Amino acid sequence: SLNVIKMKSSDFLESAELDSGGFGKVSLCFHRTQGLMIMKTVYKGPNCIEHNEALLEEAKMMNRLRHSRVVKLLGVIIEEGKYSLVMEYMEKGNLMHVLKAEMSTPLSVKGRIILEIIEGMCYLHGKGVIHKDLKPENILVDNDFHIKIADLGLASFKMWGTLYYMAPEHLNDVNAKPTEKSDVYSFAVVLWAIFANKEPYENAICEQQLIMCIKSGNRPDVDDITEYCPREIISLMKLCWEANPEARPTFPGIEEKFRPFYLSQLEESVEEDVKSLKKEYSNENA
Ligand SMILES: CC(C)(C)c1cc(NC(=O)Nc2ccc(-c3cccc4c(N)nccc34)cc2)no1
Ligand SMILES: [Mg+2]
Repeated sequence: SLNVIKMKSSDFLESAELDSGGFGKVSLCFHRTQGLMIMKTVYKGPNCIEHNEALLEEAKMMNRLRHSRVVKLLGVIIEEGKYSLVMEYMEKGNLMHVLKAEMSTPLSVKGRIILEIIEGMCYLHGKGVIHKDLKPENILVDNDFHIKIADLGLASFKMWGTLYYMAPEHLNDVNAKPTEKSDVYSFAVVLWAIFANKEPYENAICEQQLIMCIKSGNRPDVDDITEYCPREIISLMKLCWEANPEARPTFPGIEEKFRPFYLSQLEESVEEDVKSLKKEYSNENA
């Protein structure tokens, strides 16, 4: 079921190398006729057989989980046994990169982003896939400000998590097994980052303090959000990072709570807001 693309090295060039969340080479590439795309590839070296093996599994996984909120595998390139993943380029980069820009992302658009992450996670969880590393770097964003979930390091993790987003139960044990509720925890911090427009815990002095603090109940600083954040999203953020994972809702639970709030309060202004973002980017940059 894997789409093998016939594309030679002469068809495209690497415009830039991006940080690849592990063993991969990730490149923004330009095709002679088809334009920008992302390739993940293997470096030459003594580890090429296990990496190439990992890349193929990555390709199979992305392929069987095709979905509007999962990063899109366009296909695979096979040159003398060596795989390259080709993927559809999400032009605005990751979610933190969007959040940190000079142009503020408006509430309703933040609302939709959140709704789309929930849809992505219901799907993965419905498929029996625990993400294990949900964070803003793994949420990619397109020119219409729709999002898709990526997992830059998950091909590296299976061949063998990020501190700020990790459920306390997994700081506790290196042999704790991630669950759906671990992803829900991560999602809570992502919710906070979406409204804080930055990473949490800036005042942490050291890793060991941070770990001890979070295990004891500390969470990102709700008072350090300086934009308006609806009571409902604050309430949901606090529910999703409860200490007891049994106290955290499922992702279908989150959809049940959130979508009615989105549809009645936020959805109305999204198309207009996206229109002015699109204008305040192509004028303020280009
Ligand atoms: C199904 C599930 C979510 C569990 C999953 C995903 C996965 N593999 C990847 O997610 N691979 C991957 C995704 C994105 C990129 C990339 C990096 C930098 C920028 C990109 C940009 N601008 N657009 C597009 C892509 C980009 C590189 C590799 N394996 O399982
Ligand atoms: Mg080339």
